[PDB]
Amino acid sequence: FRKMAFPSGKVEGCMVQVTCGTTTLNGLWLDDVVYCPRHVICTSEDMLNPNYEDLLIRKSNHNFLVQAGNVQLRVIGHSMQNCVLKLKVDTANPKTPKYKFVRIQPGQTFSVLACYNGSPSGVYQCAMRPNFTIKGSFLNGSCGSVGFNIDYDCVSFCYMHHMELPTGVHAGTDLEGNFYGPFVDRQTAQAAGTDTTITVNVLAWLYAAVINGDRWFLNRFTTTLNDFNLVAMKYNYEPLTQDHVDILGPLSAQTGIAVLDMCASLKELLQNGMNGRTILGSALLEDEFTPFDVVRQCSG
Amino acid sequence: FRKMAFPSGKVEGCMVQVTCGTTTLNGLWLDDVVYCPRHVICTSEDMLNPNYEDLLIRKSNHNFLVQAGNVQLRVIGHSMQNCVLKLKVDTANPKTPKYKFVRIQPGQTFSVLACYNGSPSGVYQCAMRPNFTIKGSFLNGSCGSVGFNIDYDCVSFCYMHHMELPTGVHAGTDLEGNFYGPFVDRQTAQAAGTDTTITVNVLAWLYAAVINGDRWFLNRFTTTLNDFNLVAMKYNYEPLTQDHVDILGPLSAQTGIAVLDMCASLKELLQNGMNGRTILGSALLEDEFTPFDVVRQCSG
Ligand SMILES: *[C@H](O)[C@H](C[C@@H]1CCNC1=O)NC(=O)[C@H](CC(C)C)NC(=O)OCc1ccccc1
Ligand SMILES: *[C@H](O)[C@H](C[C@@H]1CCNC1=O)NC(=O)[C@H](CC(C)C)NC(=O)OCc1ccccc1
Repeated sequence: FRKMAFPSGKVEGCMVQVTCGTTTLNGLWLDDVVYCPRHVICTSEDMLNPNYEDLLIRKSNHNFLVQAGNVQLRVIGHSMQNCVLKLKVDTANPKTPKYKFVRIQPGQTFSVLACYNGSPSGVYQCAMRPNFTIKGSFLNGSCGSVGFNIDYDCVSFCYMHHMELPTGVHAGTDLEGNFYGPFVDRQTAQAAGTDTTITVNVLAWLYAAVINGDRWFLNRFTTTLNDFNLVAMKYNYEPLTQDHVDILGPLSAQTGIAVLDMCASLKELLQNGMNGRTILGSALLEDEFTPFDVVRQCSG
Repeated sequence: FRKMAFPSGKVEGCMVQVTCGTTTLNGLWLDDVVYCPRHVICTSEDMLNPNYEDLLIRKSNHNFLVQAGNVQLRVIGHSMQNCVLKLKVDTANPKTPKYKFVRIQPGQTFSVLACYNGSPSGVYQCAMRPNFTIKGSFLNGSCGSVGFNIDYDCVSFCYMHHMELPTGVHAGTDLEGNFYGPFVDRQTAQAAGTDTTITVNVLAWLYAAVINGDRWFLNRFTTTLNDFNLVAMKYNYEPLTQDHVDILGPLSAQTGIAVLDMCASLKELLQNGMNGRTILGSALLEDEFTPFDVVRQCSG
């Protein structure tokens, strides 16, 4: 059972290089609009305490160098929407896929196409942590790299990368420029909340495990929703609602294991640990597979 | 530190659907040639003990239904090269990337574009095990899905998926149709050798860990190449040669840690275990990152 990313093809043909002064980073070219982090306009000094309006006013269209591979793009318009810069260009992207912009909830997953100088380097699947960070692989220049889900032919862009934190975790925005979490595009010490495990994702993965013939963690015991949540809250697991239980229904019915019997299996792993054993070749409990990711991988 | 796959775009535009009788699977459309597993010609009954020459002789070009998205392709020629079928078609693939065919060594890594009915569903990074299997996510119809590395603009195709084994691991061929390992495209119980850990990959990942600020596993001790190998062979680790040490040189010089000091760190993890601790958020020792994968991710 592999952590699979979406095919990156449709997104690869939207990645452009954006330079403003010294600073270079990645932009997303959809229709006649390039989207990038607004901090492209900042010098290393500005990043400490920037007035973005004031900094942006000193910039004209011709200050923005947007390159797609070997072709230069002329900017005919620029605006700031929250923490993203929208550069209007002359040429609509011929490779623009059917797309929308979505703001995802904590615990949902997406594919990141990690880019450097408008050029894709690699793809991976990650989860939006309950504390609105991501544990990712982002070097300097990776900024403007985007997160996406693909439904049929439609790319849903959910994330654009802005910054790494002292923790080494990553913060960024939706494609409207609203940060996930309490974070600002400013170089100051910024605390992410205490992170919690995505309980509904872990259960989904225990169902994935059953389906793939790993059943050892299954026990005789059962439990209640309340009695479980009091174990969850102890072990910094996100509490389980009836919505979470209803979302797991397909997997419960597929394997013939009631959600609350699986919950009881989990308690004994949380209380007793793993005992040196593994589940789908993993010594830890995996929470970066949604119930939807598990069903889509198990049915293809 | 994420397990990153290559961007799949260039490979996505080469995936076609191939049907012969009832059996449907994926093909790779490069120039005027489609490549697929030869077992596309087998009925469920034939797969038990097939005479491929005899089965192929009963088939003519017009028996092979090759579809690319919504466009049908006429076959003007068919041949068997080892375990792959080469279908010559009228139309050269317009989306054919610069490509070559390579046979990789055990312990090397590649990206798999998992496909169903000629349509890409997802991408992941895996290693060719020392026993020439891969631990992958392949449902029925996934056959013909390909493994690849990307150097600059050049796709190097190394693997095509043929079969799952009783173990639940996966076997397949190079693009010339030669199986990795002792496996045959036949539905019989087939034993993979005892698998070993890719020692040079694990060391590369301990260097990745140091670079990313996780240094706890580092010890005062050192060791010798022989004294280490006698611990390696005990713990089913592939023995370490001077070639392996020379390949780790860049990472040794980058972090200022001699290979043999890292080897000594590893012994104490093999002998004492992990102690409930983690390294780059993993409770096990990771062997699916090559020294090349580590340097490319750490320099972008
Ligand atoms: C944008 O390219 C860059 C991405 C960083 C670089 C290291 N890892 C990343 O994810 N982001 C920034 O330069 C960003 C700028 C602020 C105005 C938001 N600051 C940032 O990431 O925090 C400082 C930092 C720099 C280098 C390593 C770790 C943290
Ligand atoms: C090709 O589409 C298919 C891929 C298998 C199906 C389950 N997981 C896979 O990787 N391969 C076969 O059907 C193959 C045919 C032989 C002639 C090589 N046999 C195979 O994979 O072994 C039997 C098997 C079937 C279903 C589940 C597990 C093993």
